[PDB]
Amino acid sequence: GMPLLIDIRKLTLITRLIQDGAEQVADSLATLAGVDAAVEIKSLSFVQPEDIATEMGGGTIYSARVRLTEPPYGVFLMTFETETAAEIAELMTGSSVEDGFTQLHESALQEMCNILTSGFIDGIANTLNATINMGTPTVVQDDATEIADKALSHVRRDSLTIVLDSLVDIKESDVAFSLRIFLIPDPGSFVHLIDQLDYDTDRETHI
Amino acid sequence: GMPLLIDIRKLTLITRLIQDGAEQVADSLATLAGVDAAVEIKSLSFVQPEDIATEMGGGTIYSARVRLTEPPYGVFLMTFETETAAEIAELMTGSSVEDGFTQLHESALQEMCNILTSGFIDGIANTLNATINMGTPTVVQDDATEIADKALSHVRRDSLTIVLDSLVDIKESDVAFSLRIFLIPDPGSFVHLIDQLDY
Ligand SMILES: [Ca+2]
Ligand SMILES: [Ca+2]
Ligand SMILES: [Ca+2]
Repeated sequence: GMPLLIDIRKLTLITRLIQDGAEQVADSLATLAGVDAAVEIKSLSFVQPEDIATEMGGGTIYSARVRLTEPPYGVFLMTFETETAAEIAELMTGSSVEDGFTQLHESALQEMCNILTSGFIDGIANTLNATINMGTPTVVQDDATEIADKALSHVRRDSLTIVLDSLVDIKESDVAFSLRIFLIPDPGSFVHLIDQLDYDTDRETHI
Repeated sequence: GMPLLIDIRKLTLITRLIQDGAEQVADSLATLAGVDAAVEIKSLSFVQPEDIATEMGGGTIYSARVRLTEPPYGVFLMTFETETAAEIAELMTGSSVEDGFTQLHESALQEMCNILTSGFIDGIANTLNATINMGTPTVVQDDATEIADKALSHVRRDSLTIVLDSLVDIKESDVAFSLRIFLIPDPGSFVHLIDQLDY
């Protein structure tokens, strides 16, 4: 394949979709996890897929990847560092990680990734009035290089990568989660998706 | 209207250009102000010109703006809080604003806005091999609505606004300025320059 050219004025829709994703993340956190939070998500940068290792942080990173099996295809990678992993695990289990991460804790990390990821993708799907099916998440806990190596398996190298920084700020609490999200859609399918939203939005001038 | 087309893959060049802006701000702060700082881009977003007031936040804020009369044309607007303006003035003059934000402080802020603005614009311009002829930025303290209405005069409602959150973090110091930057290039002019760009 699909064409890769887009009108530059339509890039505002990327920002609109990201905010729609953040709003649904907040809604999912309340519905599924009983967590009441402000969720701020912002585009940090646009990078090439192979550059993602340098964008993650420097120790042991937790990551969950899903493949999109409907437009815009490609992959979606959620990552976070140890401080955030601890906050998630403690909040979602009512137990301390002081003595090491138990299975209750690791399972909470995986499920929290599923709530955050499906919330974000569902937000976008809602705005587009279309489903965006997601594959089974694959979890990798390791250094950046290894995460990137696994995450870029079967991914078009000339894709645009959108790097998002997200803060999940729990209300009436000092708990916060810091996440770094990598959107790696097929670039042609992504162009077409943005064009579709632009068409639907232009048509509101017919109402 | 003619389509103004960008290769979706070259959005990476927008990130790179903004980083060249940041780097030049940091070098110019050292050369022209004797201030040693890291200039970091916290976010890079896309909004319609009509929505910039909402990205500014409420009450009275400070703004530095300039309109280019050369390619890529358009408008550069920087907004920051009253408190940030005081921190800039104090860093530059070495005197607190607790006895007033004086004319000295105003001059020092102007000089800082001069450095930040030209640093950013010229960093981007050098990479794009564009030379830019422009006035010193107009610095004003006012409500976001007034600032937005002034910056948006002679700007097309369908242009792309690139909004950046930047942090100027002074080395060996806990002083840091949060600045929000709005770039509203002439979109025609901007797509032509991106289409010709490779590193
Ligand atoms: Ca809180
Ligand atoms: Ca349109
Ligand atoms: Ca510092």
